[PDB]
Amino acid sequence: QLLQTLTGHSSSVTGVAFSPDGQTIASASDDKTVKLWNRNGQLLQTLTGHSSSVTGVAFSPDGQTIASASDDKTVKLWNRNGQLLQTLTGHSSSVTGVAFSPDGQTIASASDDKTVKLWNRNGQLLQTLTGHSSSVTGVAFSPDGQTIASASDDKTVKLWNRNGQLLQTLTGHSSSVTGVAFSPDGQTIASASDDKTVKLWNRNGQLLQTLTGHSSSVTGVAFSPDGQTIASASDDKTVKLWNRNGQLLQTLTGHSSSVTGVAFSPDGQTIASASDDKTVKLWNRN
Ligand SMILES: [Cl-]
Ligand SMILES: [Cl-]
Ligand SMILES: [Cl-]
Ligand SMILES: [Cl-]
Repeated sequence: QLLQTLTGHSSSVTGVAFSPDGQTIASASDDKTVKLWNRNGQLLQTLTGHSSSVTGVAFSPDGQTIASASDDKTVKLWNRNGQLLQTLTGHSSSVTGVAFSPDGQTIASASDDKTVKLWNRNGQLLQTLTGHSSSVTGVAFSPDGQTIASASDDKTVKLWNRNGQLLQTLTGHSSSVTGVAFSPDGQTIASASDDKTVKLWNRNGQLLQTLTGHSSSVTGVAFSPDGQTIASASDDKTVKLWNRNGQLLQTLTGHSSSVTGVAFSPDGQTIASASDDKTVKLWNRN
């Protein structure tokens, strides 16, 4: 059920994240800003500095660092006062996503330059993971931090260890993979794809399930904190909720354009969805 609509961005909203305490929402947007919101929907700050569209946003687990990915080829790190701390340069094309390791001391970035780059918390470039043959669209850490998952326009998910050694390539999607997520218990990987499906995989690389129902590209996927519910965002303007057995639970309609990402609150009580209609919408579990 729709709880709140966050209006303020002047262009498409490309991503959304909850602060670790769940009291602050961060939105990324094509208007070159990240915005920080409260639960009532009141805008708190606007983070300016990127020279192009912002494609993703993430909080460090301690809640003290905000990372933003941008088409200007950089990741920028900010404090909770909206002040710029650092700019991570190195990617040769647009940065499409960013994520913090579970211990918060390593940062992974995905780029259209076909690589994932691993960075220390304080900006040092650690590794460049090469293997994808097209743009990398998203990245995620396993909750034990021992594995990294990367989604790519080359239609695969790749699984890496923290040395940057490629462990698995997940093959099955018919078009670009747009996002990837680990289940909280780490046993399940979910992938979203332009082929209109979500696919569920085990860490041994085996296809478990294909979640069908969306009528356009699936742009993102997320696991509830308890691991029992899957949320999918789609260019068909909806968010869909599924169970671990692939059954469609319910469909969240309300956005007037494509939904670009989705996230659960840390406490599992709220779903946030970002849309090309320039808003973030907050939903309850019912
Ligand atoms: Cl726009
Ligand atoms: Cl490419
Ligand atoms: Cl870690
Ligand atoms: Cl939950």
